[PDB]
Amino acid sequence: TNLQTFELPTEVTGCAADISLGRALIQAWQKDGIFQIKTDSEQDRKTQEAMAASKQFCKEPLTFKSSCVSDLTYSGYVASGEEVTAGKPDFPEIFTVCKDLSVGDQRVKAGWPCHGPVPWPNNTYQKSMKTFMEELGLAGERLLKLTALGFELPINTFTDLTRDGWHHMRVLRFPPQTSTLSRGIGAHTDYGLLVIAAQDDVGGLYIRPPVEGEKRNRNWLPGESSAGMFEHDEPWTFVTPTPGVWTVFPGDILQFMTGGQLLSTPHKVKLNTRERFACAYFHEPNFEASAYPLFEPSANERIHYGEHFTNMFMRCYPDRITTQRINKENRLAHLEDLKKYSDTRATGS
Ligand SMILES: NC(=[NH2+])NCCC[C@H](N)C(=O)O
Ligand SMILES: O=C(O)CCCC(=O)C(=O)O
Ligand SMILES: [Mn+2]
Repeated sequence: TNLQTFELPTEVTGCAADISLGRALIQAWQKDGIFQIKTDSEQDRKTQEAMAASKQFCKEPLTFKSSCVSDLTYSGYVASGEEVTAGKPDFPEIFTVCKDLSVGDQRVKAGWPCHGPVPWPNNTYQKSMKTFMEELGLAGERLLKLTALGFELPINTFTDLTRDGWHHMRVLRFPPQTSTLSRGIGAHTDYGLLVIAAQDDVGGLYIRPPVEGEKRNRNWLPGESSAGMFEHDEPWTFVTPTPGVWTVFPGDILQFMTGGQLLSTPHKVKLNTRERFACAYFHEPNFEASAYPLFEPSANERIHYGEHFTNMFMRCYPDRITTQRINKENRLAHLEDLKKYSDTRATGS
């Protein structure tokens, strides 16, 4: 239950030490489902400033917080009890930060689902979150180069999918437990390549390590949602709050691309006796990228990442104005169109 902690090099070049580190990261994910990375003073400072901005925002009146929403992007506020996981409400309040695109961006003009501007509460919160996410992204890129090297793949295998990647962050406050219900967030897996997470001192995150012989749902398939799976079955590892680290675990895309050599780590949050702040960062493919099986070149299966993101956020927030506008304007049909008639040059000739 004692997690490994690694210091990452600032730049990953493919030298023997980098390859060795990648092997160790893979082995830690395969054993524990998670590891820690040590933060330097700037990484820590930016983490703490984000947490502080989160605490200040959550003290604002509910009507103000609820105004920070968009019918174009899922960025913005989620009230306690608003998100659904496995048919049951989750109880953190959240501020989601997706790619911040104004109505001047061609993708927004074209009505691409989920594309639009973050409804920032104020410009100091904006600066704190953007600074933090730029640091988190540098770490995500290092981790992806290391992971490629550990699997004996070209160093750019995963970073070639994350140019202009759909990176996003959930800035969370869990209330203290006030009723008989201890569920903070139900068991689930996240959707992209990596999850990098930070937490305060309170405690409440649990993760499920790989279990020999245990079948894992492929959450990218509509018939194999991972939400709720294993909720009440051991083993669950408590992620002990530890100063000076971020945690890292794989998301759905890494499970798919590695054919299950890595598993998207199931995790859940239990409410504690005090309110708890955390941030979860998602290092994702480009919205237009298609993930593919790395070890089965003849396999026809693919995951269109933006389609997976969109499907997931629609199931998280079935009644949100963003979802209503996707349904009203049939923006899922435009997602089918953009697969073949996009102008961004993110994919294709
Ligand atoms: N947007 C998220 N990453 N939410 C994480 C919780 C699980 C999510 N409600 C789901 O049903 O898949
Ligand atoms: O609470 C934490 O430690 C962060 C992880 C919570 C989570 O699963 C998510 O937001 O996707
Ligand atoms: Mn999660």
